[PDB]
Amino acid sequence: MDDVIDADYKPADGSGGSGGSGGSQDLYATLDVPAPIAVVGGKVRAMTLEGPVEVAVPPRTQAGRKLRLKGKGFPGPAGRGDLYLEVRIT
Repeated sequence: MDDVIDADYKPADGSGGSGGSGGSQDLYATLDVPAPIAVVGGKVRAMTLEGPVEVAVPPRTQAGRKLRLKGKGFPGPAGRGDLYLEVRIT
């Protein structure tokens, strides 16, 4: 089932590594996405423990949406965790 709509990002000068050490594979964070960038579906820079990252916003996004960046959370050698972003239209 499509719970969260499928989302992705890229580390904008962010610094990962071969993790899998645990800590918190998943991270919970809140996303400032401007109203024009929500409707068109562009990218917005989210703050994480790894640093600044540019997250692909889906075309025609509403406030109160939820994103789960699967295999894109905390570092891991065979696969990464998830990054759960709560969409807020700015």
